[PDB]
Amino acid sequence: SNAMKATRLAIPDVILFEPRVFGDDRGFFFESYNQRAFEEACGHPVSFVQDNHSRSARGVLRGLHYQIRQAQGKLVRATLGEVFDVAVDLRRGSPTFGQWVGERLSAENKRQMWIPAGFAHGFVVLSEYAEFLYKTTDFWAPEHERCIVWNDPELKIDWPLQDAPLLSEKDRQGKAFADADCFP
Amino acid sequence: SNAMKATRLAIPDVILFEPRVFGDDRGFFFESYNQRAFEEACGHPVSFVQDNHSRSARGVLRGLHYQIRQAQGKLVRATLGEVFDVAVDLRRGSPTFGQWVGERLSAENKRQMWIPAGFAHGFVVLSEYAEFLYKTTDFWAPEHERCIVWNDPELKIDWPLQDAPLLSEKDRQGKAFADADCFP
Repeated sequence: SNAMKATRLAIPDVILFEPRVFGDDRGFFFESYNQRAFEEACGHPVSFVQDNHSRSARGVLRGLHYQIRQAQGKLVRATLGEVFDVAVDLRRGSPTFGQWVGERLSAENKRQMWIPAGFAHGFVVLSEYAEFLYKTTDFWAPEHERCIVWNDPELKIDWPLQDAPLLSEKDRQGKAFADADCFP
Repeated sequence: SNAMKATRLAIPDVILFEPRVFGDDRGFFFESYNQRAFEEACGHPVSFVQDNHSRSARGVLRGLHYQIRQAQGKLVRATLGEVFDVAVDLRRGSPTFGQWVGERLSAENKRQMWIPAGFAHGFVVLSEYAEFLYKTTDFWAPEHERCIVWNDPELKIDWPLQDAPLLSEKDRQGKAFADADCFP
């Protein structure tokens, strides 16, 4: 809280974090995670069992991914370059079921998004390259991973792209939101 | 373990981790932390309450730091550039009390060091800039932070430097290892 600012997004359980920076670009220090500030913001204890690090080229779009079994919360940020990061609410009975929020996360702005279990997640690289880090509350389970296609016409996500994104074949084959199984 | 390799250093409780990379420099993914592989390696459960991110210029040397109260284990790695990272055993009765180990950690080699509670830690930046990330098991306590000076003649740490390092005044004033209070 002295370590950073937290802002609830339009889906209020999705939280945008922004660490306080001590120093400048010739030399700085910041807390990228503080369990006390985090658990204050989301309102419950959280354990992170797996951290991931990816590198992707401009226009690469990964998502929209979720797993129903071993449901994962994800705390995500960019340590190189810039992405547009999206969370989609897939929780049964949520008053924001089927809505999305998106934010630009970059190495410069140091912003982070907390995406609770029960959401789908995706991002697109806006810079020449982006390196993307995330802490997750359960282990990735490829046999349980589901996908909703990035350009679903009901979700109507406003991806800040001019050129068509670069997708894996699996993400190109993502389900329509109408057809997607969701969280109990 | 499929996620990465672990190597016990000359002080065997200091562990060098090296994640498996999927892909290449045009696009990759790796696990930077896996609780199952980590707890297998160090032999006990571990919770990380605080993550830090720093940026430092060539020749900057931070350390050698430890806190006796709120003793911290540190899992450290470099996401930009290259550092030489050092751990010094300060545990009462350790058969390696007063010994050190050091490793080059870089964004390219993706190596990490686990430095248990009871050790002092420092690093020097070898590249033009380095960004240094670490996960810690207790909160930083500036009122409890102790320092042993980097060039202590008993420790005889082989810093891979040609030019004199750039130190904060506090680190320049670090105690001699002979005079340092250590861990119960």
